[PDB]
Amino acid sequence: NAMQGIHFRRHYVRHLPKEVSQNDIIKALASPLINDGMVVSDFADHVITREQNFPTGLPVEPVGVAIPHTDSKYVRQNAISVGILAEPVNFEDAGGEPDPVPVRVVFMLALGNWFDITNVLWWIMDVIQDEDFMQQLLVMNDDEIYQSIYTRIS
Amino acid sequence: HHHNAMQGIHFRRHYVRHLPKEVSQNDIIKALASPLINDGMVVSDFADHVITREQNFPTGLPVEPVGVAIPHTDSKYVRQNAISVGILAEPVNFEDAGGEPDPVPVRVVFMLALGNWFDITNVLWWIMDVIQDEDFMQQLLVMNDDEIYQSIYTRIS
Repeated sequence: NAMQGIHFRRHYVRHLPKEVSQNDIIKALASPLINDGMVVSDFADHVITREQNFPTGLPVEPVGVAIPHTDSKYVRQNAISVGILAEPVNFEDAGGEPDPVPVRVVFMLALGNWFDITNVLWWIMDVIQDEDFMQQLLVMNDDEIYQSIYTRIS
Repeated sequence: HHHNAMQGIHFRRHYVRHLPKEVSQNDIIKALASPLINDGMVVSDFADHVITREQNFPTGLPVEPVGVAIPHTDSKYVRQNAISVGILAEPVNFEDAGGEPDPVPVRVVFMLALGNWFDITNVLWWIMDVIQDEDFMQQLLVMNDDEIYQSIYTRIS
């Protein structure tokens, strides 16, 4: 059960300011995982290179989400890093639709085994479809978000 | 210039079938792998690998009222992207991908063959949309094979 084994720590949650670009976001959210040795040193650029060709924007209402990740060979330990954006930043639609997704919540995934992605996505679906959960993520502070996701993971 | 795996995926008419009541989880995986193996879309031992994955990383999804499974294995075992669909006569238990103790009573199986794991997000996003569409899913349990191919084919595009 990937969710039960995923590492999710207090310093894996952060709010990013309104200036951030998509690459800024990905880099900022990789930072904790890199420092914790969960992923390779250059993880952010592999996630960035993947995003531009295979985007990970999920058009969910009212709060758009993205789930950027890369190949399992770049992951040492399973983990999730969460960013809350001050203003929406467009990620391309994962479904191939032409209109961008105005993303406010980023779930960066670091999975050491691709057979785990099904458990993890299934779980992300449950969450991002929870309108009150997702809305509260836009008002909570880093502490509250950690406790809320941490509880949700179980 | 939008990469979109559902657009490219090969879903042919003989990649839809009903199965008889007597089938086991493994019979199902073999029955669904066959046409893909026959078409050279996957390696000859593709079914073995899907079975091996299922044992430790189950692919049952507890959607209601119609349970589903999405059996698949590593990209390295796939030559051409495809989906192979099975409609079961009676439910067959698959273990819950989410890890709950209760098995999923599956009636529809969507075998996935993806040559690049970066495409699984697009495909699973599509699948989650379909299997949570309660009326679409009820129709698959009454439609014939031609109708099902038609229905899923339209839905893919």
